[PDB]
Amino acid sequence: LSGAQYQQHGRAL
Repeated sequence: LSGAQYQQHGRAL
């Protein structure tokens, strides 16, 4: 699995 693009927008983290 690859969960990227969700931790490069810093929408909350």
